[PDB]
Amino acid sequence: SGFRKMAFPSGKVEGCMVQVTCGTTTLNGLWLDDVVYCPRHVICTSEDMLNPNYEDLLIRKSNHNFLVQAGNVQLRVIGHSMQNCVLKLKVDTANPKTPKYKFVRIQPGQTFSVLACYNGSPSGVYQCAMRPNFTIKGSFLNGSCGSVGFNIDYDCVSFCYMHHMELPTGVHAGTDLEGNFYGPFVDRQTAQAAGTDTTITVNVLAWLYAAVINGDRWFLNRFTTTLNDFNLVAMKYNYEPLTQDHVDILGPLSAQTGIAVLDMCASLKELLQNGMNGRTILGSALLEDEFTPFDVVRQCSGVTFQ
Amino acid sequence: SGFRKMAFPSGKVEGCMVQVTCGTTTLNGLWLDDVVYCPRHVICTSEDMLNPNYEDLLIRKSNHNFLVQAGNVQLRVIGHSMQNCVLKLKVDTANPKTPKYKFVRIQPGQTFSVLACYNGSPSGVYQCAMRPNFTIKGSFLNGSCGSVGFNIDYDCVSFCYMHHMELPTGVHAGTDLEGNFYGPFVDRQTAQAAGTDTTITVNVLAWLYAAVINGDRWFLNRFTTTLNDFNLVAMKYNYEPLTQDHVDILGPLSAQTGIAVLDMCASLKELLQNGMNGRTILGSALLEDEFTPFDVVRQCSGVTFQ
Repeated sequence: SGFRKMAFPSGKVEGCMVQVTCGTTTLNGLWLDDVVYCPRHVICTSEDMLNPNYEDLLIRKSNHNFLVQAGNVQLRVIGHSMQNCVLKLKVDTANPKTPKYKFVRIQPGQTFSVLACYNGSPSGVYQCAMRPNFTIKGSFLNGSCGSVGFNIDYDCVSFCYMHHMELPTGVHAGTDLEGNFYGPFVDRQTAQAAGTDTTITVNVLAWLYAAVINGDRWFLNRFTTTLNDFNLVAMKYNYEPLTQDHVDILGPLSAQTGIAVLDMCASLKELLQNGMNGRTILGSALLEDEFTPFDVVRQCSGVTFQ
Repeated sequence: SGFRKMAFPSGKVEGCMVQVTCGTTTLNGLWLDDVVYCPRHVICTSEDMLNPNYEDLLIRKSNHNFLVQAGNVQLRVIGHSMQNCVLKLKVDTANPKTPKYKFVRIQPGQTFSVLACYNGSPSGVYQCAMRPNFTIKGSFLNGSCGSVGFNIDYDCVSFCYMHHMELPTGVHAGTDLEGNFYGPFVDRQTAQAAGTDTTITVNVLAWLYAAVINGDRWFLNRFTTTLNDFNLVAMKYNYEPLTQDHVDILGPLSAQTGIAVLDMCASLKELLQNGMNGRTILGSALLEDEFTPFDVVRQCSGVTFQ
């Protein structure tokens, strides 16, 4: 029993992290086979970031200006290519610790583990969600660019995120592994606005089910509601609307606990309009939205991986 | 910027987890060199746990009744010994992935990472603290016994905890790697009482400093206080008393932020006696006590490990 914000075991990712330097700048890279993936602004100085012309900047660099380091062994850059906002540094030796991997672009509301790195060396791992406004509220210091987010499907590692920038508002933006930014952000040091951030309603409902599984039952109310009335309340509190796809996803949770998805919504509606009044759920005074329905099933059933 | 409950990278521990079976029972073991460490109640059935005589139980077993599995490769038990509540299963081949490691017994209030495992296979990693009453509020399902807690001092892994039991109150108890239980618990299925659980005051103060470092400043009050007056307030809210050793530990945080340790206590005292009134600190509506002063320095300075 019990519930925790669990991250994926990081060992398969640790062996893939390398240190990349172009000039003075040092950030992290992902060493898969004979290619190193890293943010393209490694070729920039602090001056270039205010208005970079990446095409012109990269042309002044050559394969010899890139120093990719893995521990105390140095890799030789045999070729470089720019794919969107990511740089593909081809080297001569394939990574012996290359795992079965996949590149995926996740949707807002999905969760993943971030392996925070500095100078190519792991420092810690934590679980987070992609906000509906395509940002992440992580912990990134200077030099942590190039740290990757990932999920683990048993034996296959699914890389979904590479960190690029901290916005002036202190939130973090990045790309998929093809270099396409999540959200309307560009890799340039200018004021960039993220959208209004909403609460991931389907995630909150799955967390309420986890509370029921682990003994927290006081919020189970005496009312019910419909999928049109609840969304009316949800919109007022900046909650994202619930669809029938979300109801279908919560099905196994409803079957395991005996509480209908619509019934749990009425419980949440009362929580929204009347607060929690000094009481906690699973040790929290706030409604939690960084657990997906799949995360709850994984932790409550104890699925393992390679 | 930003703050997260970060766990240590788990790769060095993943290569040490094996599956141990004696009869029907299956739990996890720690494969270091040519010894496998696992809870001694692996030799028990569900019936034996109500009143086990471990000496008599182990005598009926022999080296051939232990099946230690690592992935799809099986280890041969060449010898067994019982040290307190842990079983030392000596095998024939040393673990090639054995890291530089240490056995440590931590104190209450210290933090560590748990690698939750089932059937010898990793499932997830999370950070937690040893409560003052020597329990941990983790996430352990059936078969997760033998999962280990650890810290990483750059290149050396410090194993400090092995999970043994879930108390009837849903909290979790375990031992050090020499098999000595944390707290007054025995490995037997009987009603066992943990002490009153208090809040780790020095941890809360370090977290307040982290809030100041990351921009949360509203709680900085206009009063001050002394180390005898604050403990008077702390005792009323089940907060553990602050000593001069705790003040010395918070020194670098005070120097980095310019706020005296005694001044921050007066801020906390007001938070205790008057609440937080619908406001949050670092995204939390509750006062957090599972960050040590060392954790805050590590995350705010970005220290890395082997």
